[PDB]
Amino acid sequence: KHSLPDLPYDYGALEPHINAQIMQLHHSKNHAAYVNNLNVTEEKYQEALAKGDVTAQIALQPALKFNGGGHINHSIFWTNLSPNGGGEPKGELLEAIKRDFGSFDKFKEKLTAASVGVQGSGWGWLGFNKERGHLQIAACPNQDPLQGTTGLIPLLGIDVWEHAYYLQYKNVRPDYLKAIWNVINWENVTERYMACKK
Amino acid sequence: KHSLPDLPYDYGALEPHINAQIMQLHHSKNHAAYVNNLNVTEEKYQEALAKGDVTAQIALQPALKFNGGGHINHSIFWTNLSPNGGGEPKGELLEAIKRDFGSFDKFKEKLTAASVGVQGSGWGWLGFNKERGHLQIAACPNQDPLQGTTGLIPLLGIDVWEHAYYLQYKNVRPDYLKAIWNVINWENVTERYMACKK
Amino acid sequence: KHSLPDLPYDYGALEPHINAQIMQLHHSKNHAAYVNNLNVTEEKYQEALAKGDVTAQIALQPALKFNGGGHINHSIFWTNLSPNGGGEPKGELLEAIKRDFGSFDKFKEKLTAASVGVQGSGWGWLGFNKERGHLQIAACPNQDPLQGTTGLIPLLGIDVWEHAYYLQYKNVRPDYLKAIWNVINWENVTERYMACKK
Amino acid sequence: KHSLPDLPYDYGALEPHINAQIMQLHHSKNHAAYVNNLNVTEEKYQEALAKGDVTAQIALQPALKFNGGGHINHSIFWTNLSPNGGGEPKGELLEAIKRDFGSFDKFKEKLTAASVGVQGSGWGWLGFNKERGHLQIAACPNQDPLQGTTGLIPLLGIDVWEHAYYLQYKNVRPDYLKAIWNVINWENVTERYMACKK
Ligand SMILES: [Mn+2]
Ligand SMILES: [Mn+2]
Ligand SMILES: [Mn+2]
Ligand SMILES: [Mn+2]
Repeated sequence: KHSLPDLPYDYGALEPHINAQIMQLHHSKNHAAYVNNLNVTEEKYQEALAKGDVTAQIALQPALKFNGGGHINHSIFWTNLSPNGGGEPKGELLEAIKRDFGSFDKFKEKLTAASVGVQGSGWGWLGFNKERGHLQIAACPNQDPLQGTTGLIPLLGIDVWEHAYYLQYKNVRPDYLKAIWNVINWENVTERYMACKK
Repeated sequence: KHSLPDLPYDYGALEPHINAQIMQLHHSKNHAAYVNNLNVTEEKYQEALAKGDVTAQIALQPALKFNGGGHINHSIFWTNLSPNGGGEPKGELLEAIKRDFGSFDKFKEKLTAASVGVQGSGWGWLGFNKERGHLQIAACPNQDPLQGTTGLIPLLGIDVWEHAYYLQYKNVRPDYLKAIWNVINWENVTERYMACKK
Repeated sequence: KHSLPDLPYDYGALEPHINAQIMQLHHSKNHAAYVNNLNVTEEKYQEALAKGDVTAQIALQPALKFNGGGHINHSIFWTNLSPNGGGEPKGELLEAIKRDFGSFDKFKEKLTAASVGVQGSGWGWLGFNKERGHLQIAACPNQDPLQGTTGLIPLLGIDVWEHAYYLQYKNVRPDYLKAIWNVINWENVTERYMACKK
Repeated sequence: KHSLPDLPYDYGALEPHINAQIMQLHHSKNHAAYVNNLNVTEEKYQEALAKGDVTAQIALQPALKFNGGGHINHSIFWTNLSPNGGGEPKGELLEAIKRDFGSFDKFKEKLTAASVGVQGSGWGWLGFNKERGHLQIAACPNQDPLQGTTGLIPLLGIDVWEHAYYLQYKNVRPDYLKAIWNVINWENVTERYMACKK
């Protein structure tokens, strides 16, 4: 059913901002484990649902949210990065950022603060509030996906799990966040943003 | 396909301990609301599981645990009560209570304490730890079902949601728990216990 | 030492929207219990804080958030209602509602859904986002306070705990929600609103 | 005011099980960040507590549980490890384990599963249920302390945050777990255990 998507760039394409070892491991080991367990949990849920086992379906929720979210999160993350990214977004998105956060630098601080703030494992997200018609920064615990738990549309996600920066930046999460702005695929983020107004 | 089970006694069978209006509204309203929304959520889950929409499967979880657990919880509760109940259990159920909690009265206080202790909506439970082979008391938030969220198999449940006592005992929950001991179907919990030892 | 604030109107001043029985018990019993538990909890906290007992401090956390929250929430709640209430706000507040939700009728529908959506015990809130300079609807579980857990400034609160409406509306929360609009002290909300733009 | 307890052995005393860099960074940087943010948080809480600001008290909670728990957890953790440790405990502890888990090798699988099972950041714990006079295995999320959030008295803890192994064992948590059994200070646990039957 579910597959591990190919990275749209090589492992060391985000150097030095994100090394090739973090990239190789994060993709081929972490994301891959998510994709597998998701398939197995999804099939065990199918059997339970068809059998009317409500207890089982409920006992499988944690594994489904974790591995499902893990696959949703990482898939979006790969597309959010790029060796040709960085700088500031172009077009409407940069303008929407001006409205909702004041300026690009203010947006940068806020999302960096939401990411640095995650106590434990989690993600920092720039999303879109469909009901409201504006952008919205949000953080999520462990592998809880943005849309499935808040209804917000993911535009730019920054993984702040220790596995996404420890081998290189160690305990200095702030340095990791500062290095990632250099490899942000703004063309992708503007794609997802434009796809919302639809 | 799930259905609202009938009560093994009529609406005013638990007087004066639990009034007919409570019994009637609890079963015909709350429980009935749980079974329908559960069926709709499952059918909605089959549809998303068929399109591999992980986001949909996850945005459906709260409704499934809430309504599904609501259904599991109350179905057990109904059977746990009886117009011929009260007193104390017999045989090895009583012995497992003495061994695990010291005495019936100690067990009473413990389950009463756990039930009186839920802040907000919840359930106080007496379950069986199949792993360790013994009785264990637990408390659960809202409609979180004992087994699906904790692994313990439910034997005796006590609904401490305000809708299960307010119209009668108002804000004095400990008076409800004092009264509930009189209509406890120990025959049903004994059976529920014995099925764990098989 | 916290004190139970006096009601700014007679226990029956909100009829036939929220019967006098509910208002009497809700204030004199429910709200009273929190105030009292909070005073006992803070007292116990100053003791653990002094001894550097991090364990007791953390152990007292649920009790303080629950009781401290019950007091914060209801204190604001009583000030949100009025015998001379109902209708629609005007000027600065009605304006701000229109920009953030479109119309007053939409604002109502949105706060009504957020409040009805609460599974178990909780509240529906109209708050203000100081960082974003605009309004924002939010839902809080159990007695978790708006400002203390979401960081938003409380503007209008509507208690959806079952004790807040059950005796009059039974299990139909929507009716309670439709009725409560008739006693809203908009004069108070705008003042809370002005304090944010202050 | 709290302080970083001196490690009872040098950073490389747990090699090849736990490398010198993990130990180095873990104690001097991670555990250090906790004691400091705790001292900041407490001071701020005694401040807010003094004014009776229940909002600030509640808003400080996550930071207190997080940092206070981080200080409590790691302080204990350092004692649970020793270069001259490993093997099996003896006397009353081994018997307790045999009785409450079947055998030592069974206890290990159990404490290993709880630890491997935590999704995201957390800890696996072997504790003591003073209420039931027996050993109990619990898992705690993030820095949530055992006794403060569970009541169980801590006997042996296993940090399963990625920073506790990722630098060495990478994505494979099971390896860190197989290895940690080698440097476990079964003399310290026996002491903590004997302190429970006091
Ligand atoms: Mn990751
Ligand atoms: Mn109920
Ligand atoms: Mn209330
Ligand atoms: Mn650690």
